[PDB]
Order: sequence, then structure tokens, then C-alpha cells
Amino acid sequence: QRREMILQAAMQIALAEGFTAMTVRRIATEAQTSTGQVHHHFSSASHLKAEAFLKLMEQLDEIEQTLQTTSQFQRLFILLGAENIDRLQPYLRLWNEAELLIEQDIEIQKAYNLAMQSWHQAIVQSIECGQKEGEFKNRSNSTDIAWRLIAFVCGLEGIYKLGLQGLAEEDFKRHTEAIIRLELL
Amino acid sequence: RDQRREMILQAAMQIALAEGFTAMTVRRIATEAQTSTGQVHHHFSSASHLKAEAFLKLMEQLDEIEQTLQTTSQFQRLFILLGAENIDRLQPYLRLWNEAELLIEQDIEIQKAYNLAMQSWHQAIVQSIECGQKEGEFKNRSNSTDIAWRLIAFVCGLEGIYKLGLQGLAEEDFKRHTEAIIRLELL
Repeated sequence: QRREMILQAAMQIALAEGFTAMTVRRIATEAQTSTGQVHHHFSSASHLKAEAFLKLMEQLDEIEQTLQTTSQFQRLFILLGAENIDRLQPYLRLWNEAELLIEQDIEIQKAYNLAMQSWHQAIVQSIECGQKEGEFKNRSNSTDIAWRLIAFVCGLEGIYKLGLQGLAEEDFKRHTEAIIRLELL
Repeated sequence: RDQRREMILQAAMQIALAEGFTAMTVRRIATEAQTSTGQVHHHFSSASHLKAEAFLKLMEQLDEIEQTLQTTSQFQRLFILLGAENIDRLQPYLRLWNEAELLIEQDIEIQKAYNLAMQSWHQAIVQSIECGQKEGEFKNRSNSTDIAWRLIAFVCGLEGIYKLGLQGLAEEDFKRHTEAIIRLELL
């Protein structure tokens, strides 16, 4: 299909050069079609940016369910983006890129909340699976654990941006580890 | 030292709490301090320099207000120290803290004062944690420094998720989620 071929075409340029490099001329050249055909398929320049982002976070989610995880503790560590595995930094960079564009773009803002809700229910599925298999304790509401876990990993990342003195950036995995043990172990 | 320099500072803090940083022009501050524009420039290198200096004083003053709040348990003091208690008197100081967070990228003066206030915030939470441990109220699971950084990172992250307008996010659980994290860490 012509459309999905241009949908893909927006993904690798998004996954590599970023959002600002995703113009109709850039993706029509990379898809090797007329620019005219790109305006035909997609309703707007922003609509394509959001739909390339949403379908790419779904891609991130899809491979994220095909990892060799020893324990459910490991799977949840990856699910929080705290492991920073080798072939996932592109997708995580685009997620962080979309975090700043939600103020200026209404399409990107829509898809960001969409990916955030899917990220939450993916962690909710992680808490309930571990509890049903004996790996995790049942201390509190699974939904509430997931929101506090998301708030902590997003909050720890923000405190790292400030260049604070005394804090170590090598302790991100350690602090995330300790909070998970207190919540589920 | 200079009573004239302190007079302009008190005017800048007065404008900062009421309206915010954008209304803190030295034209408006000089009028508030009943002086000339040239006098403000004599004591402060810029409106941004005077903005960061007045911000540090307001956060030092907010600190002093939280400590005059008659509290009993140290676990209760940790609540107002994290800003989750929702106090009417303390709303303008917390409003300016969030306002200063958005100016750290475009203002190097305010950015310096923001990290200083955050380091003083981490100091007080460390102090309150170690005080509750000496009284046997809190447990010694981990060091006070790590728990204080984790507590600051949680409240900052929880308020950020609320800004997203996410569906099913409950703003009124800020008190509940903060009460939880404190219990897992120290209680």
C-alpha cells in the first residue's frame, strides 16, 4: 500500500534525525514518491508526525514483549525505561523529544497521552503478573503502584537535568531498584 | 548591610509573591520602593540578578514559615516539607517555585538560585529524616541522603504527571501517594 509505505518512511527519519526533520519534502524523497502523494494520504504535517510517533511507540511496546527476561523484576525494570538497552535508545529519545513538543503541537500532545496511558497499563500488567506468580507482594493497588513507579522514574530524570551537586547520575538504576523493592518485594 | 539595598529587595519580594517574575521590572520595583530607577541599578546588576536574589529570600522566608507551623510528629513535618499538605498561607511561595522552574533555561541568574533552593530543600528533608530516626520514629532502612533525594524526586515527578491532564490521574491522590512513599521508606 502506498500509504503505509510513507507511514514507514516517516518512522526511520523520526527514529534517527528527529521530529523537526520530518517535512513532506524529506519523507517524499526518502519514500521516493511525489510530495503531492504525501499530502494525499495524511491529513496534515502534524497529523503524520503524531501517527508516526504513536505507531513507533507501539513498535517499542511490541519488541518490549519479546525480551528474554529472567524474572518479572527484570521485565518491569525494562518496562520503566530504566535499563536503557542498546536497541531502544532511539525510541526513548523520540519519546523525550515528544515531551517538549506537546506545548506547541496538538497532534503530538494527543499521541503523547496515548502512549503514556499504554505505558501505565503495561506496568499494571507487569505488577499483576508478578503478584499472580508469587514474585511480587500484594502490598497495595496495582494501578497505584504503576502511577507511583511512573512518577518516580519521570521525577528522577527531571532532577538529573538540573545538574544538581551531590547527586550521582550513576545511581539512577540503584534508586529505581530500591523503590521497586519497597513497593513490590 | 545597606538599608537602601534591603528596601529594594523587600519591594522585589513583594512583587514576586503577588504577581510573579514577569511583573518584576526595575521600573515597577523602583516605584514600589519609592526610589529612582537609577538607585535600583546601583545595587543590582540587572533585573534578573535582583529576581534571583529576591527568590532566594522568599524561599528562605518560606522555610522559616514552615518551621513556625506547630507540628507534632516528624512524619507530619515531612508532609509540609514536601508541599503536599496544601496550606493557604504557603500557596504563593510554592507558586513562585514552579514559576522559577520554567525560567532556569533562559535565565542563568534564576537557574543558580533554583539549584541552591533545591539543595536547601534536600538539606531540610535530610534533617527531618535523621531527627525522626534519632527519636525512634523512623527506621534505618537506608541513608537519609538517598531517601531525601528519592522523596524529592517522587513529589517532583508526581506533580509533573498531573500537568499532562492524563485520564484517570487523580490530583487528589497527591496526599495519598506521598503518604504511601513515606511509609515504605521510613515508617
